[PDB]
Amino acid sequence: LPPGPLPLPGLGNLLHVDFQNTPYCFDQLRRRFGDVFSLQLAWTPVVVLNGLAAVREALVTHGEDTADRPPVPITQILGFGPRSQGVFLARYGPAWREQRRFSVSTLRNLGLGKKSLEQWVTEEAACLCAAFANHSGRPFRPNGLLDKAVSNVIASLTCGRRFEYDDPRFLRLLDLAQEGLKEESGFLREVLNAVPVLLHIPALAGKVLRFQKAFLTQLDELLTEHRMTWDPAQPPRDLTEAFLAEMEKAKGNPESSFNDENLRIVVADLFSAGMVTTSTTLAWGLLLMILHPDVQRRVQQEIDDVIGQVRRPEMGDQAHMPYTTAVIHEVQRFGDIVPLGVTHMTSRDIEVQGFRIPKGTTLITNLSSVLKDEAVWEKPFRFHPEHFLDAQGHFVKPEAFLPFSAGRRACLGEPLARMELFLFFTSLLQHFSFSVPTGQPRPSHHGVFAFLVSPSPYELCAVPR
Amino acid sequence: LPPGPLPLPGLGNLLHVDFQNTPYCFDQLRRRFGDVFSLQLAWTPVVVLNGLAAVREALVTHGEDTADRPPVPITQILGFGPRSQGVFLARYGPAWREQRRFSVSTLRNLGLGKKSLEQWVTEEAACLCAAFANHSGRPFRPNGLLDKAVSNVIASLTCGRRFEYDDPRFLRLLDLAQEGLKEESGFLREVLNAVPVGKVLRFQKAFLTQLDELLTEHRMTWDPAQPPRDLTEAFLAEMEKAKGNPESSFNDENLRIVVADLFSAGMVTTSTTLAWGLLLMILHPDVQRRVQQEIDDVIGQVRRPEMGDQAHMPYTTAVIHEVQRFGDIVPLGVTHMTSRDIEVQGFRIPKGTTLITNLSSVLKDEAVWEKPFRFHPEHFLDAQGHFVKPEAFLPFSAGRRACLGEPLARMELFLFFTSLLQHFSFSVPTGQPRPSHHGVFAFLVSPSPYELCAVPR
Ligand code: HEM
Ligand code: HEM
Ligand SMILES: CC1(C)SCCN(S(=O)(=O)c2ccc(Oc3ccncc3)cc2)[C@H]1C(=O)NO
Ligand SMILES: CC1(C)SCCN(S(=O)(=O)c2ccc(Oc3ccncc3)cc2)[C@H]1C(=O)NO
Ligand code: NI
Repeated sequence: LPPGPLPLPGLGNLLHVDFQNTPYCFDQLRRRFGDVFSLQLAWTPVVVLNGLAAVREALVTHGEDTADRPPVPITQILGFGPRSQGVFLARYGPAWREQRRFSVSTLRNLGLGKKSLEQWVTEEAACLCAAFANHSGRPFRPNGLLDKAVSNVIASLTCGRRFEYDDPRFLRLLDLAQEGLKEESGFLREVLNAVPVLLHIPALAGKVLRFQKAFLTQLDELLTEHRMTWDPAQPPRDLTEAFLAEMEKAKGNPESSFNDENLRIVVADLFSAGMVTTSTTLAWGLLLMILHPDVQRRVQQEIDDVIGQVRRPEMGDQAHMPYTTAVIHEVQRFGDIVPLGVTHMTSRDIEVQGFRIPKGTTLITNLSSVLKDEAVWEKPFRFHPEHFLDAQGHFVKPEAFLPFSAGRRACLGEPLARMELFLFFTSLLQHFSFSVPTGQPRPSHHGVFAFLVSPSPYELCAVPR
Repeated sequence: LPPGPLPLPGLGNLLHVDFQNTPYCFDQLRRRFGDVFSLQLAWTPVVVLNGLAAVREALVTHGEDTADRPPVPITQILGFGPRSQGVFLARYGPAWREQRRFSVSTLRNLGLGKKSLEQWVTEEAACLCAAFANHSGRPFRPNGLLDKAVSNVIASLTCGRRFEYDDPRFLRLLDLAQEGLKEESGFLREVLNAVPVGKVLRFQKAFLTQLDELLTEHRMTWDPAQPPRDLTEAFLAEMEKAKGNPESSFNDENLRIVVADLFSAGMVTTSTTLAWGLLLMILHPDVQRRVQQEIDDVIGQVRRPEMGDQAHMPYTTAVIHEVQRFGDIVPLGVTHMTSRDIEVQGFRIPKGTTLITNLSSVLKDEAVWEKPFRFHPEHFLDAQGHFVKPEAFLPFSAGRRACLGEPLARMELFLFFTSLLQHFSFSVPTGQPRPSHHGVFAFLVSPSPYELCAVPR
């Protein structure tokens, strides 16, 4: 029994909400109805969850009943079916359990811990440092490079190799990724996911997700290319391989989720994901570093103390670096990359902050409202690294810190992300000092929304130390 | 008190449920609200019933309160009135009782048992085998032939004659039937229907008027000084008597509808199942082989099949039953309506609520069959290997409204099916991709187009 806008007939609230700037409308509504309001976009019932309490209660307290995902019809066009749901949007069930366990364990096994992947990231972090350096003096937009660098890490783990920063196929992938991402929000997608005006209306059904489809077919190419060379006798060296060997081990039953339709989706899930997240965060990192050179200096120091200005950073350093760690965690809290997170759905009736949400209710965990809950952080809306430091000056991670959400569905890439961030971030400041272009206006801290929110375009100066 | 979408004043939920692919939206909804949800398509209240329990409960347990049918306005266009509702869509009442009892009894007497119809089917089964064979080597689409063959059985029992596979009028009838069938679905149907407002059933009308023609010539060849030779005659003999009785359903307007109900029905169902049968046999030659053997054991490769053989044939019987379960031809069955308030799986359904028995969810209930979405003949076999029919096997639904053609269908299937595999071995065309097992939805769901090779044994 949560309050609500009470939408007009037919389209419901489909119109009362601005889908090109959702974060905004949801706050304007949490202002009228507050924390736990509800809207009915078309036939679909919804319940937006604001503030730490309402989020932790649904995702953790009643986690066993909110681990499902609401069905997303318009994904038929990408080849999603019961026989293949990948992970990201797979419904709570065994096909999802299987792929979730495969993902977490396989990545871990591919060296996601110490010595291996950790140095695969420093190898790649080098190639990035150089590309940066190769732009001596002249200011520029780092977004693109970071994106390539980070994507090369997820490529290593999934496709078995890295790509040259000049490779056209690589850059096409990156572009399609950023464009398919944008198609994850927007009025169009919403309306087709409500009114079946998409069945036999190619004009509509075609244009939507035109990039997501274009992105997936670029991968199928990479996969078939990749699968052609797969030699069973060699233990798997990348996710694709590990998956194919499972498709073999599970030749037995047609019930297994290890099959050709799933392979592209699971691989696409992880590839795309590790390709447009950390990267965006690293853009927020660098921006906030030129917008706050004072904090950049402090971190740049801690690096020289423990790590030194000559040897590459190692995960084992984070332990001895409380400031670099708090800055990074703050970059994430303030960066607030996935505002409304990822839609969940109730498996049975639940109660949150008093109201009672019925089964089949789409849940929208507004992680921004947690990442910046007024009743939690000292200075919520300002960049305050001391948010992760106690009196003695030792790093401390607060509960409200949920950039990866929580529950059975919590981001399964957190491990990779933590490592990527710390290694690329420090390796960058270790060998660099960034600042705003000498004669340019101070860059905006406002972010652009497209499901994921990145730092409004900006340039910076990269000079060596 | 069943869970379900928010009902908006507007035009109700009637605006957001894919009617060109309904089986899909109802499962995407049973995934959100589960097994017993409800929608309000316009003014009308509806309650979809998923899974064996909810179905058996409404149709069997509270059968006395769910045997009616919701009114379907759009059918005024076809000549449906209280004086004539046929059977299929007839509202629970005397008019329906009379027609239903006439139907099952009359058909039974027209030989629907043994020796007679049974060999009228073998006779036609032959004509079929031939047309197949006359396509030596060259692969082809069996859909059309099967349709004509099975249609000739329903024609025999109701129009008293069979049709040449080349007859124009016959072929016209078949086409209209498959086109009118398509009209029993869609968006514009739900709309005009849930909002009575105009050239809509152009093909169902077209179908019925082709029959009126056939009905007219029939009265002419009918010799009333002889025991009924077929259904239509039997109906006219009933009418004659009903002269001067305003309460009888045996009247001119009902004659065409009753006849059309049975004719079109036995013309687009069994046929579709037989297409499912042949498909799953080229997609599973391994099972085709085993049945083809049981055939040569009991029946032999030369004498025509007889119903009396099903008893001694556990495998062919289980394959056929599984072809039906998996075939899953009438997914959402036929809408029923509550006569009074009842309760299903806890919730309370009000009087006047249209019921949608999702027979697919029964035919493929996760809590009943071993391997629900795979072709598993062993689904009707115990340890010993003797055929056994499970409760959840409800392709004909259940209750006072259960398909009144089940007897004819059982026979048609067994005899056409076995006679086909007996004198044939089907396979996918030598150099073509493996056929899809996904079916196309249009009220009834048929096997996505496909070709097969028919070579003799
Ligand atoms: C700093 C970077 C990242 C952030 C902030 C982020 C955060 C999130 C969040 C908030 C969710 C939704 C959780 C929910 O449904 O409640 C999610 C989903 C998930 N993330 Fe990430 N993510 C990042 C990195 C990545 C990376 C690098 C990968 C890939 C290896 C990835 C893999 C996934 C997957 C597969 C899911 C779906 C999990 C499931 O449904 O079970 N993410 N992420
Ligand atoms: C492949 C074979 C067939 C299948 C799967 C099938 C199935 C069904 C189903 C599911 C119903 C609706 C039951 C309900 O009220 O809930 C129905 C009813 C009906 N069927 Fe069939 N059918 C088939 C064969 C036939 C044949 C061969 C005839 C023709 C004599 C026919 C005549 C009827 C009639 C007249 C009804 C309406 C019965 C009533 O309202 O009392 N069906 N059928
Ligand atoms: C495999 C697909 C191409 S299928 C079509 C849509 N996308 S996408 O590239 O637009 C995308 C990328 C990231 C995302 O959000 C995430 C994921 C992980 N961590 C944090 C945020 C959502 C959607 C891919 C997808 O489903 N990925 O999950
Ligand atoms: C008499 C009518 C011409 S009135 C207009 C529509 N049709 S039709 O040819 O399109 C048709 C055929 C089969 C069907 O479904 C069945 C029947 C029996 N068993 C399982 C499924 C539904 C609709 C005729 C009709 O109502 N027949 O019942
Ligand atoms: Ni006659």
